Amino acid sequence: PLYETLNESSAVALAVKLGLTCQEIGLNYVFHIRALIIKQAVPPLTIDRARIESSALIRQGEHVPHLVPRVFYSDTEMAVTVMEDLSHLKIARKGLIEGENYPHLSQHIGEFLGKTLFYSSDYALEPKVKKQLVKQFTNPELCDITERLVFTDPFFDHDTNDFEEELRPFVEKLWNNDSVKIEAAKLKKSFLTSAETLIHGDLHTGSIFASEHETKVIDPEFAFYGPIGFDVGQFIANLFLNALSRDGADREPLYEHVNQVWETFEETFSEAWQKDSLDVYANIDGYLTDTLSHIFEEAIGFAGCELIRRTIGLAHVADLDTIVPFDKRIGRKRLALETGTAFIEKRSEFKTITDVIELFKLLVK
Amino acid sequence: PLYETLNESSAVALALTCQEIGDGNLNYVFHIYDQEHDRALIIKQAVPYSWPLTIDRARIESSALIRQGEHVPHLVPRVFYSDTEMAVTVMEDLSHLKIARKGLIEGENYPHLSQHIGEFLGKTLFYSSDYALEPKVKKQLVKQFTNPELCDITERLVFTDPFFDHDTNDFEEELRPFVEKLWNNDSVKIEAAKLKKSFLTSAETLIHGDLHTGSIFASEHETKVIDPEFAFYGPIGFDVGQFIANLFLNALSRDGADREPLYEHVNQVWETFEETFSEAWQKDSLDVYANIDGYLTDTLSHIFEEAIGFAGCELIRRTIGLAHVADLDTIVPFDKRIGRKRLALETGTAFIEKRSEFKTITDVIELFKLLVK
Repeated sequence: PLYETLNESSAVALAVKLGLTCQEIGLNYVFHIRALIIKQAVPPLTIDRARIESSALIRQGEHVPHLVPRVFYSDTEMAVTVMEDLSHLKIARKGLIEGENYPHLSQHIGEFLGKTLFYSSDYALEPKVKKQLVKQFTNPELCDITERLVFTDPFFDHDTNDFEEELRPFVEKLWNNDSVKIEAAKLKKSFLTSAETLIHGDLHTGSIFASEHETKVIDPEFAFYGPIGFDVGQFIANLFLNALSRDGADREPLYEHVNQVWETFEETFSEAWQKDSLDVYANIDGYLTDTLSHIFEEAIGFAGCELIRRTIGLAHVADLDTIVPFDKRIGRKRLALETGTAFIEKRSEFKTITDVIELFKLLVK
Repeated sequence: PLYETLNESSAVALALTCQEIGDGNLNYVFHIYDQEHDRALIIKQAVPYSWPLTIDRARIESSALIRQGEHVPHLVPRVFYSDTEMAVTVMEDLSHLKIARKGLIEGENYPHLSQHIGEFLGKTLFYSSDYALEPKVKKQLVKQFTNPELCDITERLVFTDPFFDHDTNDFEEELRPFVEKLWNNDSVKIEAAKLKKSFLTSAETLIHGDLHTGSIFASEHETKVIDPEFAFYGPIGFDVGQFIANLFLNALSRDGADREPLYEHVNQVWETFEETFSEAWQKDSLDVYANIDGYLTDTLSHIFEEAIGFAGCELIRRTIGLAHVADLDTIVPFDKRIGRKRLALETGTAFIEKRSEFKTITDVIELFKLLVK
């Protein structure tokens, strides 16, 4: 077997053996070594995610090379990906909580979303080509994490949930809500079955490096063929999660980001569709429009699952957990549950991104 | 390479007397009949040398038949042996039965056809879905049953070509005015496109993929579903819609009160499907959501809507596309044939456009009846 777990010394040796000072800065080792990053999966989760991540980064790079790190080398057996150093940037979630507003974040992520999502779909690819990519990017273990954490466990009294006792009354309201859970189920069924395009699968503010002028999407290890709306919904939900961690007028930049990411996505996806669709149906008046309306509806539903899941599930976000004082934290966490719920149940009622934003604003006053 | 094309002698050596009896031209079917006992056997083999198609479909077909046999062994031929590289499937002889399409055109009513097909549909469709399987297991089955070439046939012929002026279409000049009407109908074509997009993307369960009346052997008391070579992970409503559409295609070839058994079959197949799917759901779902009141109901409404849309595609596709059905082509006289073919286009279009408005299977039957008066 070719697999050996790396150390600072074997990492530098490998960088040299490929012709391209070391500190481990990381389930994953990250070796920072001009500069370079050598990422390695450690063996509970398969090391195959490293193959997915590298391949997904490379596919993303054909369309948006400026929005993802460049990959210099990958090895499936060693579960290694050698890539661009982005140390000089900050994780978007961390920056946002510190009060950075990143003026271009939404334009950049909108463009990422519109191009990555269009160009790996049946709209852009011969069906026989896409069917082979579905096989290639099948990702059963990482999908399992999402299927459980985003779509199932928050909605029942399951072991993996993690929430304050003061939140219990509002958590049990959700658990006892048949109609929202039926909707969560439909959304999970779409996640399980709708192999529409190659998605990132975990596009939150913690999977983005940012400065004032730059944006880079990282860690596409959850990538697989899933619904187009999913990456869009998770990103939007994480902007709303940051809004909830802020007060008053300080929220406005995040609402502007929600608006702008949808707008840029819709326009980027639309330009790509007009220019590069292989589909004889693509040019029929109203088909692109109805396609977008369905992406929009799903995205809002997936945003609501992400709002709820991050509040009471196993994997929390720092936006909510670091809110002080404690009583303010409980209140804002109740609102994340309630807005997430409204998003899920009302997803088909919204006509524009502005309606989504205005409903959110109303609820969180 | 192990592949060698069989002949009558080769086939007996592998497995008395042997006759090649293949219906199409893409497959050999060797019937082997013995006289120690009056026992018999079928050796099917894919021929490479027609739509150009690889011989891999033989692997899909045998695998699909074996999977179906786990849940409905009484509704599919038994498989005794299969070989991927030889593209061979050795299976149960069903020569004593009649192709259902042929029998229906002859005026056979097959009282149990819909009961049996409904059960086939409910069990095959449920037990290969995420409702019944661990998602990690189902995901490996999606890979195993990936069927790009046969899917491409359907994507073109069912979902695309009839709706534009494409070279695969085949229709009488008398039909042209009504055909051009369809091509110019933006709103129905947008709906066909959505249905196609579900076909391309909704990997919900292992489907048969070509479940028409020509893919069924029948007698008064027996029904067997054959030729699952188009099988892949696709939308649950697809097999349901194709079958139903082919019942309606037969009703169109009939006159007056003779149509009633076919209408009863449409009613019964939906009802048995829904019942069967529902019983399987109750007893064998792995999903924590499965018993929340209204979830099975909404899931069925979606299956139903898609089924009716796919039925409409099939109604249109069989009328003006590359692959016709004997129900309509053998209608006499010629003027009556043109009239009934116009109606298949019209009912197919209505099904597609109105699919979300129907509440029950009887709504669909009653609309069809009105349109075909």
